Amino acid sequence: EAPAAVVTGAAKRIGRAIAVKLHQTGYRVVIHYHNSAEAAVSLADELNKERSNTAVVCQADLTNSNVLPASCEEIINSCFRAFGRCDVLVNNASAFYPTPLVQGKTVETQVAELIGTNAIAPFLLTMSFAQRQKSNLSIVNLCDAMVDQPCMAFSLYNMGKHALVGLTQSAALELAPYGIRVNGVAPGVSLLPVAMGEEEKDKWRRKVPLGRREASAEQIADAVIFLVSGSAQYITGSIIKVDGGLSLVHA
Amino acid sequence: EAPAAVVTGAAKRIGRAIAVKLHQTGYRVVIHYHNSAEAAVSLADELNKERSNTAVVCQADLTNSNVLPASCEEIINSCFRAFGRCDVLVNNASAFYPTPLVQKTVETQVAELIGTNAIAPFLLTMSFAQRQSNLSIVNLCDAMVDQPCMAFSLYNMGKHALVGLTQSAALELAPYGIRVNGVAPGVSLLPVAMGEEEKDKWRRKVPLGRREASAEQIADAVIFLVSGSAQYITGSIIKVDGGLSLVHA
Amino acid sequence: VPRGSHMMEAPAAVVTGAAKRIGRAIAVKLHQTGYRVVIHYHNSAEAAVSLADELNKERSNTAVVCQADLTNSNVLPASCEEIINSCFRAFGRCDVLVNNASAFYPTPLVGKTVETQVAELIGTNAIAPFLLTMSFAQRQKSNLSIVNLCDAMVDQPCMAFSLYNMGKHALVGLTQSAALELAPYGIRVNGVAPGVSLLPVAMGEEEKDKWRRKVPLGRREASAEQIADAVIFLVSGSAQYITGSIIKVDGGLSLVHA
Amino acid sequence: EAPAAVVTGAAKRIGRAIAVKLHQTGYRVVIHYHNSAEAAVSLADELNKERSNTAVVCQADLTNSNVLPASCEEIINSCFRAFGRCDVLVNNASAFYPTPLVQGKTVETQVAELIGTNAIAPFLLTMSFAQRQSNLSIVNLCDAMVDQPCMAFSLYNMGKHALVGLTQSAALELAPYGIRVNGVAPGVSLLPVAMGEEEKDKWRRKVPLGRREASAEQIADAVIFLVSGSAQYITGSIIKVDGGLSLVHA
Ligand SMILES: NC(=O)C1=CN([C@@H]2O[C@H](COP(=O)(O)OP(=O)(O)OC[C@H]3O[C@@H](n4cnc5c(N)ncnc54)[C@H](OP(=O)(O)O)[C@@H]3O)[C@@H](O)[C@H]2O)C=CC1
Ligand SMILES: NC(=O)C1=CN([C@@H]2O[C@H](COP(=O)(O)OP(=O)(O)OC[C@H]3O[C@@H](n4cnc5c(N)ncnc54)[C@H](OP(=O)(O)O)[C@@H]3O)[C@@H](O)[C@H]2O)C=CC1
Ligand SMILES: NC(=O)C1=CN([C@@H]2O[C@H](COP(=O)(O)OP(=O)(O)OC[C@H]3O[C@@H](n4cnc5c(N)ncnc54)[C@H](OP(=O)(O)O)[C@@H]3O)[C@@H](O)[C@H]2O)C=CC1
Ligand SMILES: NC(=O)C1=CN([C@@H]2O[C@H](COP(=O)(O)OP(=O)(O)OC[C@H]3O[C@@H](n4cnc5c(N)ncnc54)[C@H](OP(=O)(O)O)[C@@H]3O)[C@@H](O)[C@H]2O)C=CC1
Ligand SMILES: N=C(N)Nc1nc2c(Cl)cc(Cl)cc2[nH]1
Ligand SMILES: N=C(N)Nc1nc2c(Cl)cc(Cl)cc2[nH]1
Ligand SMILES: N=C(N)Nc1nc2c(Cl)cc(Cl)cc2[nH]1
Ligand SMILES: N=C(N)Nc1nc2c(Cl)cc(Cl)cc2[nH]1
Repeated sequence: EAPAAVVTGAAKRIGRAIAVKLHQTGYRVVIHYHNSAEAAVSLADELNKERSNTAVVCQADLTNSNVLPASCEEIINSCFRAFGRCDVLVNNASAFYPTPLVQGKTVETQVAELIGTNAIAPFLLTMSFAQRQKSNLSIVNLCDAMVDQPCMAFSLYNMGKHALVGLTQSAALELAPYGIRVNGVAPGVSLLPVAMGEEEKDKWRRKVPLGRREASAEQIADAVIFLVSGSAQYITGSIIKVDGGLSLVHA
Repeated sequence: EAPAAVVTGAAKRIGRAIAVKLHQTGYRVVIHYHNSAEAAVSLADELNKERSNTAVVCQADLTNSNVLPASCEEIINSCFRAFGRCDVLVNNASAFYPTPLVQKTVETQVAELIGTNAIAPFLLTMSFAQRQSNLSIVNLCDAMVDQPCMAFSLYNMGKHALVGLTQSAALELAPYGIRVNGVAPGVSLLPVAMGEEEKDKWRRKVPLGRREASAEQIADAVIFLVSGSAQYITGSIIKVDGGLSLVHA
Repeated sequence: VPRGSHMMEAPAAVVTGAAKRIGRAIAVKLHQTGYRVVIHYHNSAEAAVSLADELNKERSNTAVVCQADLTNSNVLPASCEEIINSCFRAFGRCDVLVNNASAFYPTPLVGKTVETQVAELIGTNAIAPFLLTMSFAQRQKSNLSIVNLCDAMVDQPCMAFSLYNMGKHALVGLTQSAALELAPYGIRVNGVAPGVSLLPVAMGEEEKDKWRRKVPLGRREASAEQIADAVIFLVSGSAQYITGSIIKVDGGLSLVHA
Repeated sequence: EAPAAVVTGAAKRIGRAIAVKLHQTGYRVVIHYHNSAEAAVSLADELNKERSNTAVVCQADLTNSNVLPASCEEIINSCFRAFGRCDVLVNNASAFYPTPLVQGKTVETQVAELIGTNAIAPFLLTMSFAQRQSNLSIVNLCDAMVDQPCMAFSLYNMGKHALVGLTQSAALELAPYGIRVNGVAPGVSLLPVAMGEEEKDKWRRKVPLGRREASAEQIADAVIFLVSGSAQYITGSIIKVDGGLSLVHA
């Protein structure tokens, strides 16, 4: 019978690409979403049309709060309720916006969203995933190849992504005895923000050595699929950059 | 007039040594503390005896919460209230304990470890910057975060976040002339609760002298980074670890 | 290129140090994937010829051997050009270069002269990869890539292995520099960094176990095939946006403190 | 009596600033040079005018060859010959020029010069320094930008990455002997002599902290810290002195 995966923030963009590629590889999938209900259900419908009873949706806010542990436990529970097992967790959901140090969401909200989605929710999901297995089990964290050459005024986002690197390493060490591998995929520029104009998109594209273009969502998903596959059975604690050389380019 | 520094978690151990060395170099100091009231006041007394009106205390919990931004603003404000300026911030305060992935409530663990090690440094950095010469921030990092202790996920997340803050803030505050750097101890003062046998197991791992760093040795690197000898240094993290991070399993 | 290269039908790869162990496993997996291969070797002539024979028995004239010493010297550039040349001679193209050959032995700071130590360790681990990379790039006449065999433990090195560690760090530098410079030609350059994989056959099991016990994921060394799996990924169509990346394949070893 | 230091490539630029600051701190100095004989002697004269018998020059080519071990042993010997001790080694000398992968110096020469000066000579000097053995330490001049390299500088980058490996390996191995090994990694400091004003300004404008290059003295200040009593627990560390340059994305 088929293994099952949870993908967070899977309604659109890179998370959808990961969900689709896992499903095409033979996984049953939980499509987690927050606000994108119509898109999430649309995706689940397409996947169920291909193979009945292979996709469910699960709504949760991954903002930090005193109930975030319960929400994370519930996402994992939803995989077990639907499919009776949970083999793979992909921590994809992410808030991304500037938080200038020097001078509209309050700073409290900023911290809760950016640190919650990028770091604390992955940690709590990792706890819940592990405790339900306390076979090819693994976790893949969506990192960021540019966190050592950060965008100006993105402190909280960068803190969150650096914390995610720390989680990837700490959890790899601690979960290795349970046979759970923990790895990361670090895009450079992939799908550009919906709000961004084409001229600004091209500015980013022209910086990439390998082809002067952003990664497709499928290219990111290809790295995730490698890491969950049997071809990566000895790999844990690794972060694979998928950035077209962007992080090698000086100012 | 004498420049002023805020040191978090400065009542004891490494934070105390930093406060003392900054004071000896000529700074007026805010000694932040959480629970160690007696030690904080005794330190302020000791420093004030050397030079009148050069040390104060400020109590605050740096656990993450919706009131933490206000608390951090008040820590910076305490420096301005006492000394009229704030030239240096040292983010030293830190919770440190294991948080196993397979298990205080988890939300308390998150609040304490990510609050003290990352979120409070960010909020303090924001408050410090909003006010603003030789201005700089020094973050107390950890040389061993890429080879972490088993079951310290939250602590390690907080310290990695602190590296990210050091880099992002260095970039963003450079236009204002505020340098932002880190000092990364390996093993320095070992936990008060740790038996000597276990302490010795750690000491034996250190290539340079088979001993932990004194608090003074960590403070020496902080002093360098705040000094005129480090005027072009920003976004750097200086390991002070006796080669410990070089030693394989 | 002499007629009968079948250059239109299949890609070709050079694997250095490919007679045994990890290099052999890489050559075998590339061959199994559909590549023709050059098996480079230095002293392991019987093993290299035997391997190429077995591959040719599977699919005729899909493997050749090329002997070269990769020690640094004033003839090393010519030796490296000849290795790349041998791929073009045999197969009419060279799509992949795997820099696997490596000398590995202690060189304490406090029988071989120091100059031999430098020549062997820096030659095999760094200079020969550089010269092979140059020859590979210049000869380009499409999924082209280079994979460099790095070392996951180069930031926590074995005691008294300074020259080896210097060589492996230089190889990281080459991976990054070549990724940037060759990207406009569509050549990707990546690395695979084992931790502990196949240990010396001669090493006592009791010593092997000292290393195995350090590995979080399964308390075992990687197989050569597990290392080769990462090389296969990097050369594949599933890695077409990946350049300048080094994939650790170490079972968590590099995460373990002293 | 005064400790002694060897500074490689000390006749000009950053190595000169390092030698001066060491001398000002009370060290006797060996000013190594290769081509810059007049400058080396000029510096030695200035330092000896300040304190008699505290500075000597030593000529050596640090290009890789089968006699490079002997040359490095001789540089260390020169310090013992002059001063009777050698407490500090600063590996500063460095070749720096492009070596494109795709097409008057042969590739053999390019390898020998770039890998020799930046990596192999530091290793051999480290070996000789250790073998010939207060507060002993080695400082390696690294490069803050080696993970975001200039186009077509592969051999230089290989050399500087090897130098990081040496710094780490030698710190581990020499720690039981009380020898610390550290590095200082400039970003942009003194710009190339050949570079015109427009190009120099292009590079200056990239640096977040002050939109200027490091002075040689700023680089020297970090070397001084690393050899000082204020760094006695520091080994295997590389201090970036780059004004934030390495933090700036494309
Ligand atoms: N795109 C790129 O170029 C790059 C991406 N990455 C990383 O790759 C991953 C995927 O990137 P991308 O597809 O662009 O991501 P998006 O910005 O599209 O975000 C993915 C999803 O995150 C979910 N999310 C946001 N906030 C919350 C919240 N508070 N609670 C729960 N879910 C939330 C949203 O779900 P919903 O819509 O249902 O509300 C959103 O659709 C992210 O981790 C990202 O940081 C890294 C570098 C570059
Ligand atoms: N000691 C070592 O070997 C190492 C230390 N470091 C780093 O160096 C720094 C100093 O280390 P060390 O002196 O051992 O630190 P301690 O563990 O002694 O903690 C320093 C102070 O942090 C304060 N603190 C703890 N929790 C809170 C909280 N919730 N709110 C506010 N303040 C709080 C405490 O103040 P109070 O007592 O007043 O309650 C405590 O005295 C830390 O950042 C640490 O992570 C890094 C690696 C190794
Ligand atoms: N095995 C492990 O645990 C680890 C391996 N690695 C790396 O992975 C790669 C493969 O490892 P492994 O299979 O153990 O390597 P080996 O030690 O088996 O060496 C591979 C081959 O290198 C060739 N070689 C050595 N010296 C020279 C020379 N002077 N000129 C030409 N070729 C030479 C030899 O060819 P011949 O026999 O024909 O003379 C040898 O078979 C290496 O790059 C290694 O550093 C990294 C970390 C750990
Ligand atoms: N300047 C900068 O912006 C940066 C410098 N650095 C590093 O800092 C250090 C100092 O930089 P800088 O002052 O610019 O260095 P230079 O480029 O000025 O070189 C210093 C000295 O190296 C010596 N040298 C060169 N080739 C050889 C050789 N074959 N044998 C012996 N000595 C040789 C020369 O001695 P002579 O003149 O006597 O022949 C030269 O004066 C170097 O390691 C450099 O890589 C790193 C990043 C940036
Ligand atoms: N959640 C996200 N959209 N994260 C994210 N999106 C990113 C983009 Cl469009 C570019 C870079 Cl350089 C980093 C990015 N991180
Ligand atoms: N707040 C603290 N005491 N932090 C801290 N303390 C530490 C100790 Cl005694 C050892 C290591 Cl390796 C890391 C440490 N981090
Ligand atoms: N050429 C080699 N055999 N390289 C090599 N072999 C290695 C082994 Cl057997 C263990 C570790 Cl830690 C590193 C190694 N590097
Ligand atoms: N020997 C040298 N001059 N080395 C050297 N010089 C350098 C300069 Cl003027 C800039 C950068 Cl980014 C790196 C450099 N490395």
